[PDB]
Formats: sequence, structure tokens, C-alpha cells
Amino acid sequence: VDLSKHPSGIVPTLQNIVSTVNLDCKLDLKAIALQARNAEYNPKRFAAVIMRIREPKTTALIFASGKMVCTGAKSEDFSKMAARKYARIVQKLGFPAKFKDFKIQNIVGSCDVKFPIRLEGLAYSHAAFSSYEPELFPGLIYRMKVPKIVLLIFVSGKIVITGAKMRDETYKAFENIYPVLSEFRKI
DNA sequence: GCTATAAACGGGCA
DNA sequence: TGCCCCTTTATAGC
Repeated sequence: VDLSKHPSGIVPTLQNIVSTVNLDCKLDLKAIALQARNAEYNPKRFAAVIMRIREPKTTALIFASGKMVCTGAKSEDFSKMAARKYARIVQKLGFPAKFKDFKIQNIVGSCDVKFPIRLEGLAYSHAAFSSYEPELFPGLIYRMKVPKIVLLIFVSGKIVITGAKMRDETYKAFENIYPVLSEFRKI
């Protein structure tokens, strides 16, 4: 439990990685769809072949421009590992795929701070950043500015941390908010 | 299922 | 440029 990087003693667990990659060749989406079993394609709803693999369980959206977005992994390494497996698939189906400019694009994390949270008290004294309409959505949307991270804060004490590009942004965001959430420990 | 968040992609409207 | 979609993921109330 590394105290320096996380004085709270709680580390958020990563829940979803969104990465993209440039295969750098033009693809026949219809041919890929016919020859692949794990690939769906309806171009009149969405211009991407949706491919899914089980290990690591991820979903790829592959486009005729040769751009691919990989989604569903729970680590950046698993995102790159999955993105490679997709690129080898299209290679074996007869396309000169490359692996150019792989970039994590969005990381989703979550954790628990163990204590219930008085949401109405935080939505008031942090009205500049908070948006809390419980009849619409039971969590309050907290828009942190440095780092530019959105937090979903719930009464139970569970929080969602989104919008980060690097996991250190997720870790830094959680602990800019933890001493805040401590002031609103519900009785 | 709906409601809420972020991101990339291609694509509709303006 | 803006608006709206598009997939995924945690969270949670109806």
C-alpha cells in the first residue's frame, strides 16, 4: 500500500481502457465481416465492423480507413495486447495491416472510500464543479479541472473516475477528491 | 431498459 | 465548429 503516491491507502482499480491504432491500409469491411465469425457489421447503423475476442475480453471497432479503436480491457498492457491480436486477425484474412500510433485514449477507474457520502452537502459547497439532480441520475457529476477528470460520486461511497489518459491522472484525481469526501461523511 | 460520465472512430443534421 | 449517434465500463434509482 504505497503511501507516497496514495496517502489515502486506497488505489482505484482500472475498469476500462479505450485505445486506438492505425493499421495503415484500406479494408473491405464487408469481406472481413463474411470471413470472420466474431464480427458483426450493419453499415446502415454504424460504419464499423464490430469484432469481439474473449481473452482478453475486448471489442474492436474496425473501419474502412484502417483505423481501429479497442475497448473493454482493464489494463493498458491488455489493451495493446488485444489490439495486436486484432491486427493479426485482419492480416491473416488477407490485408497488409500495420501497427502505427497506438495510443491509450481514455481510462476508466473506480474505488470505494468505505464511508457513505452526504451528496447534497457536497453539491452545495462545491456547486461550481458539481451537478446533482437525483431524480434524473442518483450520482453527482463532479468536474475536476486539474487534472481534467470527471468523477461520478454516489451516496454509497463508490466513485467512478473517467476521462484520464494516464493512470496517474486517475490516481491524482481520486486523492484531490478524497479529503473533500471526508468532509461529507454521512452520519 | 431508461437516466449519467469520458474517449476514439465514421456519419447523420445544421 | 455545434448538435445527435456510434462501444465499452464502473456506478445506482425506477
